[PDB]
Parts: sequence; structure tokens; C-alpha cells
Amino acid sequence: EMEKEFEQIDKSGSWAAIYQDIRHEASDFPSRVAKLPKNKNRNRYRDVSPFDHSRIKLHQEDNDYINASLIKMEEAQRSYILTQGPLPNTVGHFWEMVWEQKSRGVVMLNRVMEKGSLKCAQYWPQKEEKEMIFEDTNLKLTLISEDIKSYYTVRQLELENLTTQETREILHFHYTTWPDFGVPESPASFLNFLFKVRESGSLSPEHGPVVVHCSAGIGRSGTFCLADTCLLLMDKRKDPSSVDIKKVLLEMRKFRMGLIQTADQLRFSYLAVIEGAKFIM
Repeated sequence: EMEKEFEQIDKSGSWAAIYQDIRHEASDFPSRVAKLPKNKNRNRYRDVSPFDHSRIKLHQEDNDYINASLIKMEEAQRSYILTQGPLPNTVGHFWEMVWEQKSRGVVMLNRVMEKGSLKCAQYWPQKEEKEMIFEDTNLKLTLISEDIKSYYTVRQLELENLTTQETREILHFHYTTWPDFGVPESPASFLNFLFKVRESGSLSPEHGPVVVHCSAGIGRSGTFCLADTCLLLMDKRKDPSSVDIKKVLLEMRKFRMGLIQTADQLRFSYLAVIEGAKFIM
């Protein structure tokens, strides 16, 4: 059981060691499309690339590339799209992907500015009366409502395909309190946030996969998917303690490199799953 494994690693201070074993066992697949010269300005970080096999393709004949990966967890019946925070030049691609994949929710785990630098373009409207038009992808985006809470903000957005005049409601879940350095001290507000996304229906199989991002789409974004999938598997299985976090992480790393960036994020993921299991048992 992971609670006992937690105390062991913690008491022995072995987190950096566990973390390095995961690094060494992780899959390595080609990412040829990401490294094409015509795609250099579509990537926020030169060392964070989607694998070719799991990359999301845009349905535009010109250049189909976005820094985004489909993570398919077969046993849990959960999919996720993990992507980077959009760049000024990819905001239109981001919303085209949301449209084409029939996503119902966007989960944002970063602030637009952290450590005095921009981690993400402002890709949604700040006021009802000031909608955004993406000329490159023929989409209009309107803020419908915004509910600001202590630890997160939920926004209802309307996305309109200007080509067909179809409209969809998108939910934007913005976790606003992840600290600039390290991880939250307690997983309570992160779990509350994760249950709010679940309650919305955004993670349900009647919709396209949820879009999850931070700045690179690997660290905080990884912690989100890892916790959700692990808690779902504990509901589904005859023996809940058959769930090995490390194995689940390695299965997710077949789909996108580098998920969980630090030994601290790994420790936090254990704590979130352990604490979340109490609200699920």
C-alpha cells in the first residue's frame, strides 16, 4: 500500500532516487514533426516535444502541428490532451484544437505571469463585452460568466465557428494558487479543484478529451492527470491497493515526455492520491 511506501520514501528521504528511476525507465519515442524548422515558433520550449505517435493533429491542410499530446488511459477509460500554454502566435491553433477534439473543459494550472515572466498568452476574454476573434482559424470566443473563488476561477465561454455559425459552451477551470516555487503545502484545494472539474462533466466520455495545460504541459499538468487516473482506478478495481502510482506515471509517459518535472511534484502526487482515497473509501 502506497501510504506505507510514502512513509518509507519520506523517512528514508529517497524521493530524488525514486524520481531518477522513473526518469531512467521512461519511454523515448521519435518527435520528428516537432523538430521540423517550420514548427520552431510553435514550441514554447525546445526540449518539450510531443511524440509523433500521440501528437494531436490540427485539421488545417497547411501545417497540422500543435504542441499537444493525447494521453489514453485504457483501463480507467479516461483521455486527456496535455498541451503547452499557448504562444501569441498559437492562440488560434489552441482554440481550433478545442473545437476539432469536441472538448468541453480547459484546465489551466498556471498564472499568465509567474517569476516576473510570461508563462502563457492571455487566450480568453477578460470582459463580457470584449470578445476575441481568431482570424487565422475563423473562431470567435466570448466570456459568458466568471466565478472567482479563493483558490480557482471557473469561466463559462462561448466558442463560435464563424464558418458554420455553430456554438459550444466551454468551461475554463483556472487553478490560480499554485505557488511560483515548489508545490502546495496541502493537497486539499487541488483535490477540491479536481472534484469540481469532475462534477462539471468535462472528464466524461460523452465529450472529447479535456485540455490540460500549465507552461510546458508536463509538470503541474502531469500531477492533475496522474491524481485523477489513480483515484479512478481505485474506484474500479477489486483491490484498491493494487494501484501503483509509479506504474501509472510510466504508462502516461508513453504518451508525453517528462510528466512530473521534480521529486517534489512526485511526492505531492502521492499525497494527493493518498488524501483523495479517504474521500473515495
